[PDB]
Amino acid sequence: STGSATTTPIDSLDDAYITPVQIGTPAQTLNLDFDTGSSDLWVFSSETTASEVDGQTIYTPSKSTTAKLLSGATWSISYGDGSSSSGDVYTDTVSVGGLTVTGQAVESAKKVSSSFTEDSTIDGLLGLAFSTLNTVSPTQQKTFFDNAKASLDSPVFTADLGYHAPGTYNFGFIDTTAYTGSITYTAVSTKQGFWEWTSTGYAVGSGTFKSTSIDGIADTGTTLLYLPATVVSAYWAQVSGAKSSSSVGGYVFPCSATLPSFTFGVGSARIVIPGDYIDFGPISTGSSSCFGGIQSSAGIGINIFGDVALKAAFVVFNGATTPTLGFASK
Ligand SMILES: NCc1ccc(C(F)(F)F)cc1
Ligand SMILES: NCc1ccc(C(F)(F)F)cc1
Repeated sequence: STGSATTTPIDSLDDAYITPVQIGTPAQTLNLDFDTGSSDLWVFSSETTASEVDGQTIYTPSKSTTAKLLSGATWSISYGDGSSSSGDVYTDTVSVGGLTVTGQAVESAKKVSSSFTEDSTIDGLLGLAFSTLNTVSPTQQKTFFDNAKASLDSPVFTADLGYHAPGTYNFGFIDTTAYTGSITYTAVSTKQGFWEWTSTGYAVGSGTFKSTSIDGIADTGTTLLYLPATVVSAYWAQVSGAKSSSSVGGYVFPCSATLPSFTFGVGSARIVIPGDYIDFGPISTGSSSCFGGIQSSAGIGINIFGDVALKAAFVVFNGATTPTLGFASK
């Protein structure tokens, strides 16, 4: 079997991407943020603290004939940006673009942090990292991808994120019409539960390619590109007026500047991020200082190939027994 669903940016900056997901019987359609950096499927629900819901669509397990409370199970998660949420667990039928999984753990949020409440367009998250990161206690639960793996034609899913445009998540097959050239596959380490790979280097604009190993994670749930300080300083040194701002919390640049592209290495292949992808607009309404899409990972502890990098490529998440990551130009 296979599945295919359209993913849509939530705003004009591509801050996140939402994908419609059917939960329950009859179907309750929620727009979820597909997050390859986490492994919990959690949703706003009828159980969420009422003051913490502001425009989201909520899952109502009491109206689903297939919903079963997972007795005694709780969950609590904290994301690298300080966001958090917690609640209890149900099992229910979950379908993505025609691909159906019965008995999927659907984690009902009782408490959500402020950043989720203020994001009215995101009804929840669908984690696509490895199941070892799932926070359900005392019985860890599998991800949607892990539960569907056996019935998929091929144990893969692909991410084709659009630049200011809709994109596609595909489960079970590689669309050979969606990319140009060949797919370059690179080895993945699962030791931390992430889609963790090693980039072979980088280049700034038309500059010389620097062969150097950059260890990082493919994370659709992270907006920006987070790279080591040496690399990020080398990029922003090529933008006139660019500087690191402690008050803003990152590199900013004059909104009138033109940004160079950024190239990162996948094996012997190259993925080029257009400079326009690195522009995230004014730091405040009316400001002439603009926020950069490439930031330092020094404070994070891990390099993150977020949406800024991934939307420049066709990306294959190969969940075979030896998992691999595939990158193609598009
Ligand atoms: N997109 C989920 C996510 C968020 C943060 C991190 C961090 F900060 F731990 F790297 C990993 C994954
Ligand atoms: N990396 C996972 C993640 C995704 C979105 C959000 C937001 F935007 F809702 F705050 C937080 C954390």
